[PDB]
Amino acid sequence: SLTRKQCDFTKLIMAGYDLELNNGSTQDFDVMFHGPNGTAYEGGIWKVHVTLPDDYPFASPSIGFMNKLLHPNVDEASGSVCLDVINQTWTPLYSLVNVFEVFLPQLLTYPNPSDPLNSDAASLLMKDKNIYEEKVKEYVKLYASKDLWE
Repeated sequence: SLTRKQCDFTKLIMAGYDLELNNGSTQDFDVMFHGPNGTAYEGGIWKVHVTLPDDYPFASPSIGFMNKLLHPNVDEASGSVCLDVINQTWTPLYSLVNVFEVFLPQLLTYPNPSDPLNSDAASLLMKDKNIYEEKVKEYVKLYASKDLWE
C-alpha cells in the first residue's frame, strides 16, 4: 500500500541518520547533516529541513539549511537550496539517501556561481577561492559548531 512519500524517510534512518518528523508527517522532517571531510565545511553540523511535495518522486524534495550555511546556491537568510540545482540532479529514480550522501557533499565541494542565490558568496569565490574558503571555515566555526543543536 506503501508510497515513496510515506516510506522514503526510513531509508535515511536505515543509513544511520538522526532525523525527526515534523507533526507526524512523513513528508516533512529535519535531518542532521555533517560537513564533508577535506572541505571548508569539515567539522560543521547542520539541521536540514526536508519536505517531500505531493508529486514526489517526480518532483524533487525541498532542502533548507536551518543554521547558517554559506554557499552560492544556498539562500543565505532562509537556508533554502536552489531548486534548479537540485533539479539538475534529481530524477524520479534518484535516492533520498543520496541527496545527503552524494548530492549535497558534491554541491558543497563544487559550487555553482552561475545564477547564485547568494551572489556575495559567488563573487567572493570568483575573486579568490582561498579567501572565500577562509570565510566558510569561520562561518562553520561560528554558525555550525557541534553543540549548537545539542
